[PDB]
Amino acid sequence: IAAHKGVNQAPVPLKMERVGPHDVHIEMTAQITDIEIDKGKIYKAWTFNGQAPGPLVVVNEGDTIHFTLKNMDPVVPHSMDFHAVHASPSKDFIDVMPNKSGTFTYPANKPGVFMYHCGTKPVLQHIANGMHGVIIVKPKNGYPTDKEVDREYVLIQNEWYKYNDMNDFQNGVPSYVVFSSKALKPGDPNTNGDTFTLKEKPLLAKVGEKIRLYINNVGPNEVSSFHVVGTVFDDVYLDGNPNNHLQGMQTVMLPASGGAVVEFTVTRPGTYPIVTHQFNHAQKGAVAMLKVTETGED
Amino acid sequence: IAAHKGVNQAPVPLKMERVGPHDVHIEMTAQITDIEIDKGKIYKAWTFNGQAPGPLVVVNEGDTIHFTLKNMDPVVPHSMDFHAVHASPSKDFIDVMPNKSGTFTYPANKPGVFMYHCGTKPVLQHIANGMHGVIIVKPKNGYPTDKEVDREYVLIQNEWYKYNDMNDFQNGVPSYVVFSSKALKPGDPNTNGDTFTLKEKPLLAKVGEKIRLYINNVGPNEVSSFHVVGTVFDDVYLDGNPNNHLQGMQTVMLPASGGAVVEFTVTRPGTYPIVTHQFNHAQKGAVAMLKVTETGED
Amino acid sequence: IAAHKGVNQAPVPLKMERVGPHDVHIEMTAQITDIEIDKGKIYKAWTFNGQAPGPLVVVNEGDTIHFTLKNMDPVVPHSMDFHAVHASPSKDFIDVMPNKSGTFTYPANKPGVFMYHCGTKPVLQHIANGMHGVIIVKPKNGYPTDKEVDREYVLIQNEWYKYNDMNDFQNGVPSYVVFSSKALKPGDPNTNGDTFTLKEKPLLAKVGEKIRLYINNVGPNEVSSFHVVGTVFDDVYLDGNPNNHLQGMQTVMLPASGGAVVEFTVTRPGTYPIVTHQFNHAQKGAVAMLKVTETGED
Ligand SMILES: [Cl-]
Ligand SMILES: [Cl-]
Ligand SMILES: [Cl-]
Ligand SMILES: [Cu+2]
Ligand SMILES: [Cu+2]
Ligand SMILES: [Cu+2]
Ligand SMILES: [Cu+2]
Ligand SMILES: [Cu+2]
Ligand SMILES: [Cu+2]
Ligand SMILES: [Cu+2]
Ligand SMILES: [Cu+2]
Ligand SMILES: [Cu+2]
Ligand code: NA
Ligand code: NA
Ligand code: NA
Repeated sequence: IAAHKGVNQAPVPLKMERVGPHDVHIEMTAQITDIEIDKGKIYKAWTFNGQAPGPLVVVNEGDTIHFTLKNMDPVVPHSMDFHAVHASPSKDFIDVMPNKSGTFTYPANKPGVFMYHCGTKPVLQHIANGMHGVIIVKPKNGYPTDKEVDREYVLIQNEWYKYNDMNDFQNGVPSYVVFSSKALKPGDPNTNGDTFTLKEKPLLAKVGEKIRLYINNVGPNEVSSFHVVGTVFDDVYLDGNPNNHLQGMQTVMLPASGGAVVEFTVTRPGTYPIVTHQFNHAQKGAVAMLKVTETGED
Repeated sequence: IAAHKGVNQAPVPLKMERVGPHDVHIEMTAQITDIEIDKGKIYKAWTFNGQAPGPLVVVNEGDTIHFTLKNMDPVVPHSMDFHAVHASPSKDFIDVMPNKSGTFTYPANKPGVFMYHCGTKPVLQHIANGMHGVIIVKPKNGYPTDKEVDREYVLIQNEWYKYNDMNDFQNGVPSYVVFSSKALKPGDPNTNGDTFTLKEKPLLAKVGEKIRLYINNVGPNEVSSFHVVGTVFDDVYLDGNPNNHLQGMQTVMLPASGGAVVEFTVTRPGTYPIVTHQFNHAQKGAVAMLKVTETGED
Repeated sequence: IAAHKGVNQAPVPLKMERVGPHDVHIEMTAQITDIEIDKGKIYKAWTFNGQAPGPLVVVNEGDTIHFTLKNMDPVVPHSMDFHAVHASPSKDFIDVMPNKSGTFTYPANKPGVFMYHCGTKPVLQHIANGMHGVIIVKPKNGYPTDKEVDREYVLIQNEWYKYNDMNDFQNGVPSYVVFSSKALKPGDPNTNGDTFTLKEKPLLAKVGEKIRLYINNVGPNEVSSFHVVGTVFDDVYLDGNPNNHLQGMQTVMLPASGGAVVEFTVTRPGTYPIVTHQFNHAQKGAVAMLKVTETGED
């Protein structure tokens, strides 16, 4: 895209503020930002806020979201589709033109770990170029295992293809499959979908802890066989809905856009790989690391 | 196949009649019928009854099916395998030769949304060429959410490959991935697996309704990440068995041949896309539309 | 690998012995062994014990495994990762050098049907070349349907690619997808992942029996749509954990490394194919047979 040549829009922080007991404002951007998805490999991503996947959104069950998208892309329209919400797609997930903003309001009625993504046609193109992310909706009544959890992180799986190549997006294997982690609490890492950061800077935990991961496989195209090496998931809540409760799973199958809350115990010090067990994808980047120490700091 | 050149056997209605409180007769054909799977693209499909996927079959839990296949294909044997039934495959799912009929009897003991398909070797060839469909077995005791459902439809996902090309069937990506809808009640649409009909003639619903979809991904080869844009599944019954009850799923993973009953509420007027969230497949056709109006008519 | 030319190390029996009420010794090898994966097609597999998938391991919930790997590979290190266990991957799943042994101890706290595999980088290479298998951990309190089961077998699905070809492993479709069966009781077959043995020597059962299969799809790369033709799964326990209990499934989606206990009734004499319903994979080998006779012997 000629108007994207040389464009690298600096990341912009997500803006969120609660405006009522059940109402939250969220403002994101759509912007074009260079991301190093593998060493030496820059992808001029189509993004929300200069991150791919985009910034984490967390709201409470029953919050209505008053969402503004500021489209900084000089030429391509963009939009926002939150899987969390009940909305009219043709009214509420509509395009915002370059250099314009749009505001849309819709409720997040359901707890869980939801994909969000750009909804502009061709949706595959917008997702594959980077416009994906997660919104977590916290259950009003929690999860039954909340009191057992010592630490928690968010992980997202996505693929990267040949740059803005619709044929490859439709018909080709992913060039990279990657994890990223998005911060829930101050000091948590906040990374983009790349093949290396969560290997070189593992997530941290302490021996004996029960870890919760909020996970989503945003695709665009692949399913995920999510597995933590050296442990078993004590409890899994499919899509993060507390009712969808499995126990003792070695691996959690996630459809494209599928989410889960998974919990597991790390019993010994060491480094625990986190993979999709579709090992072609793991080999192409989709291995993160959890470093478990006696203290929980590196 | 030389004997299929120029062959386009007009669709024949499914014939079904109840012959006892727990016994039903079904007669289908196997026939060769041109189907427009994408605009300008005719596939000379191997079909049941001139539809691909084939006609919907609905029976009650505990019905024994006395099934007749009339093979109108001039040269290729065909057969029928219902995933609903308990049967001896080597006695009851056997081939019916060209211009012959065969009758087989077997019980549908289990509620759900089952694939049916031709079972003639190579099965991949018979399925990929179009010989797939759904049989719904209605649970004797219903689903616990039956009283909440306002409207219901059947959707089927399938792929199309290069024409009768076993190498492509085995080793190639699908050229198209498509939805079709099969009528449950008079006035429901009844369509074939194509890239456009359910976009141009969306399924219809009314604002505020809870919609049930009986869905099956017949493949032949892909899994499906089934998602309705703008809503969340309130309730999901995997394979349509009432016991396999999930709640609040954004997306339902369906194996190849996998079924589900999914229910969701449409809260606002508009058009709601229905996708597999494996967006390569969506881009290659697998987007249907649900048009939600204040009245429920177009 | 030059040092593997001409190498065909004869299979070595798994060695296991109970050493305490909750402690078991297991000794395996890593070895290079020619396996006929399709007729006329020898794969010089990287294996545990000269089998691919490797030998079945069965332990009880709560057993600690004192595992020794004797690496007979003349040049490549190998390791063992049991999905059943809680272990430090970087201490307990570490490499054993050629002509050395290593012993590692870890508990199997969780019931189910777990993948095991070599964990040596690149893991994809070690798995794809054959270093995969299943460990079953028997639940202390059984499964609620135990008393209904008449007969049981273990089946494993795996893929085979072009020989030791990392590009193909990462980016190519599988050349073969196969089932094997591993013996639970004397007289059960014990086979390797190939396209033909379980067609030519079907598993055996008797009319009217309820069959349990312990299944795992070890991949490396594909998911599995596991289906038995002519029946429906009465009960399914995902990953073999008794809590993850589905009923009346036609087909069970297994992620890569995913396991299940599935149970079904065979009501009539005949031969019942067992497939992954991703029919490209079935066509490329992944069809096993269950021969059901009035007596249960051939
Ligand atoms: Cl692993
Ligand atoms: Cl979508
Ligand atoms: Cl089948
Ligand atoms: Cu507001
Ligand atoms: Cu966009
Ligand atoms: Cu593993
Ligand atoms: Cu009759
Ligand atoms: Cu046929
Ligand atoms: Cu979506
Ligand atoms: Cu010992
Ligand atoms: Cu190895
Ligand atoms: Cu089938
Ligand atoms: Na591992
Ligand atoms: Na969408
Ligand atoms: Na079949």
